[PDB]
Amino acid sequence: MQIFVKTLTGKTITLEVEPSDTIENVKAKIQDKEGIPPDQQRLIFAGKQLEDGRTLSDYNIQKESTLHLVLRLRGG
Amino acid sequence: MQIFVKTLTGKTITLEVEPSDTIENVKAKIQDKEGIPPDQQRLIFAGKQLEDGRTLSDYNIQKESTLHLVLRL
Amino acid sequence: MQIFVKTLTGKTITLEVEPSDTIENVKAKIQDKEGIPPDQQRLIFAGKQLEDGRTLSDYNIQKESTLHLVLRLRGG
Amino acid sequence: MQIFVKTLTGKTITLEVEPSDTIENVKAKIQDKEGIPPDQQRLIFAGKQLEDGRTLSDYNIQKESTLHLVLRL
Repeated sequence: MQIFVKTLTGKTITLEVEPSDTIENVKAKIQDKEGIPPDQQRLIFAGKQLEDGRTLSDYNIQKESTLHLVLRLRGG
Repeated sequence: MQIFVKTLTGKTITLEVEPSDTIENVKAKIQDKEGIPPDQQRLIFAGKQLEDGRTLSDYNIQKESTLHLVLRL
Repeated sequence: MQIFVKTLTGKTITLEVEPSDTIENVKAKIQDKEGIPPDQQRLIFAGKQLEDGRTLSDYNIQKESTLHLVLRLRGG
Repeated sequence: MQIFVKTLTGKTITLEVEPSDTIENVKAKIQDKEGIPPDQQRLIFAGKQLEDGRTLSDYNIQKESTLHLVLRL
């Protein structure tokens, strides 16, 4: 399956995933493609901040869906 | 000074605010028009998540700046 | 010419540049490849934080050089 | 509590410090062993630039955390 992850700038990252892939797995793929730590990553879908332990299928994220990458830095 | 906020539905609402207003203060104004409690809200600006304690000016939120309201649960 | 930009994670971004390319031009290429705003980008080379208006040749950045991408968020 | 700092030369030096110490306070200790003034220093940790006002604990700098000292000019 294939989903898209959009960055502030507008860059779109395309990832090959499975409906059962957790958000944790996706953050791992984002660290591979963006060099950003899963702890620093924040994923948004339909205005909801996703939880790492839930799978894409748990959030009804279908083929071609777009997620938004937000940054969460410990203290700044 | 008025700022904008893209809400959960996607509809942009307008908020009145001062350069000096903790994000917590802003979330409270968003609870008035939206119903969602501050601790249950998450504000984003310039691609990052804003802390409840920091002030609107600490992030350099200007004139007609637009924020994104997401649901953290 | 070709230089490398390393991220915290260890990801390496490869960019085609010219010795006369400013740091500003490189940050532009990083926004293209990483979706991160030049204002949020901080470039390091040899332990020195580079200035956007200077060219690579001004910092003796040769072929294959490695720069480190650091983040600078306004207030956090 | 002791923290590490990769200096300009690349040599890692060791600093004694408290969970509560503004970054400014840390830069001062780095000026002692390095010679570079605080305003002329730039500290990085977990890929980001740390602010002079924020405290070492606000960034969750623990046990044997390692920072990078760069020259901002």
